[PDB]
Amino acid sequence: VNSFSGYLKLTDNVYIKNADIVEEAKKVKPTVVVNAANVYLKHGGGVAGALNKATNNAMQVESDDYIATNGPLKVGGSCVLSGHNLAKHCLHVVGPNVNKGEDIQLLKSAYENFNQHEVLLAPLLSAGIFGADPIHSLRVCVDTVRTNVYLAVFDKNLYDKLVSSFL
Ligand SMILES: O=C1CCCN1Nc1ncncc1-c1ncccc1F
Ligand SMILES: [Br-]
Repeated sequence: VNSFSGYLKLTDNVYIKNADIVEEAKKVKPTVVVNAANVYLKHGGGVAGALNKATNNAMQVESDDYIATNGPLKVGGSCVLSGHNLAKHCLHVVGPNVNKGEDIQLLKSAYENFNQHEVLLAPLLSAGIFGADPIHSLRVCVDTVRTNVYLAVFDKNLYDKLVSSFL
């Protein structure tokens, strides 16, 4: 038993809610919140901008030190950093950004990072301003992640479309 509330059960291990991941994190304080990162950990907009804003830019400061030490992530890769006031840890995961022309096949690799954590609060990778088909992203999630994932989808119309079209 865990403390996530109001989620719809899609599969054995995947749950979904129409909610802002920031507000879900502030409520649950999960062990892991997933950020929809880019390879430079530049958290300007989308989910990343929203999470970073809710940390008062502490996420960005920490990320800048990470990049200065380690260099950029790979598309499809991840790193674990602090969750600041939102969660114990933040798993920064880089899905492919179709609006940058990146290879959507890397989306499966991106979701594989979730399997290193028993439970996660996550956004829909590569959707939104990353330009991929959100129905496809949800399909890849369900077919790749084996650990327990609570998906927060902020856009109400999208949430409704995702539930109604789920196979
Ligand atoms: O709705 C969707 C589908 C894909 C990404 N996305 N956005 C979010 N998803 C979960 N929580 C928060 C946001 C969010 N909220 C405010 C500003 C920006 C944001 F990205
Ligand atoms: Br977005």
